[PDB]
Amino acid sequence: KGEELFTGVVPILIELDGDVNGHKFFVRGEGEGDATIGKLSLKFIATTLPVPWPTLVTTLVQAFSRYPHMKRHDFFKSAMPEGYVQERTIYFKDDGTYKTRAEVKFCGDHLVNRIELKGIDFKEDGNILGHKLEYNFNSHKVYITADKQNNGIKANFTIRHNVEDGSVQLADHYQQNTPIGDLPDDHYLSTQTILSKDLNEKRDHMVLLEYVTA
Amino acid sequence: GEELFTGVVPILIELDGDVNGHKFFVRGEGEGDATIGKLSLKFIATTGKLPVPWPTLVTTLVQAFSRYPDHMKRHDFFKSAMPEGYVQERTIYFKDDGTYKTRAEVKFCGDHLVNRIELKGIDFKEDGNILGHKLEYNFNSHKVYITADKQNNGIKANFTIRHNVEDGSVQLADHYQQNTPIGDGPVDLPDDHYLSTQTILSKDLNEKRDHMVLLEYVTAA
Ligand code: NI
Repeated sequence: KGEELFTGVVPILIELDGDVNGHKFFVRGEGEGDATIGKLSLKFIATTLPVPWPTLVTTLVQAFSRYPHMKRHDFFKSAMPEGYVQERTIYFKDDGTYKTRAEVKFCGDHLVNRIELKGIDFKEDGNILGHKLEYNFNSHKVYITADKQNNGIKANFTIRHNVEDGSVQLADHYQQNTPIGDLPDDHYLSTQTILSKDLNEKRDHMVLLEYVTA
Repeated sequence: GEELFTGVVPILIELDGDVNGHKFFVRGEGEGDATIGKLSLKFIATTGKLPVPWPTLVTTLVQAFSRYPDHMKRHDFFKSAMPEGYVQERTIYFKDDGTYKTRAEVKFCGDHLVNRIELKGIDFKEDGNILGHKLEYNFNSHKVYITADKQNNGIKANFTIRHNVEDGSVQLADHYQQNTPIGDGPVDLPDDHYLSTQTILSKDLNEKRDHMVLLEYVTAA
């Protein structure tokens, strides 16, 4: 109950109302998802960035990860279509932190993820505000655990952003997800993500390809 | 239900349509402000290219965003139906051409207001104004006449859209509308009033896909 909504391809819409150190911004994303194979394809675009796109990549539909014998362990699919609240605190080392609250749910043929991001204490002209991050993304494993207290899931992981000079900028993620309406065992999502661009696009944008499997 | 439009709320529209067999899908997204009567939307055909001119889909693609003056607040059938929502049904007769049949469910889905629509266009003449794409990319000013429908605890609407044609004439589209609430509606059925509609159609320069961007102001009277 909830698996049938991901029988094949589903249209996605992402919305992010964000500000970092005061500089408000807005990003919209559209595209499609196929939970059956674990593929995502999206075209993000800043309609208002004071911040590099890759720091926004984790926070921008985990429901689409390919779960193999683990179908009921899928908190993300089973909370559908009521949805879940995903809350995160992202601390970037020796630099600022983002706070995000997002509501992921279904709305017609569409699956939607509403985000409000607020970023604070960022060093001016550090790796993030000085834009020293490479326009790319690496592969990571996120560890999902069960949370009996609020009938949901906790997650812990660290993102390794590659920096233009050759060093690395770490981003500690702390995550909590709880359902909107009406527990899975310790498992992992391994993520692979490509960031690119479209040739004839003068607007600020991100082209995103993801493969995530449980 | 008024409290749901205290300020700006995000909108999503879903349109599944086929005209004379030609299937399409339009998704729209944007923002609405009932306090000023403003709508700002960017629609997009995800099925590729529309077999139909954009202006003919404009009345079909959220009247809950129309600005009622304070003294008519209880007369706003659309807002009082929230968040349960209402069903909107229309029959559109185009003079010298086909007819649209539409059914939509307008309701809330989280912080969002969503308009889910399924349209069927039929008996449209090959080489007419519509399938022949002779319609100007713009939109005129109209008044929709709303009456109370005691029969189904809802409202009827009557109006005609005046479509400008590329060569210099106008193409008429008689609209027939009936709205019924999903839950408890308004505490009273509204008296005869009209919405004055004003609409701008434009394009985004950077967008190579088939799209339209819409700006609307609707106020009651
Ligand atoms: Ni359909």
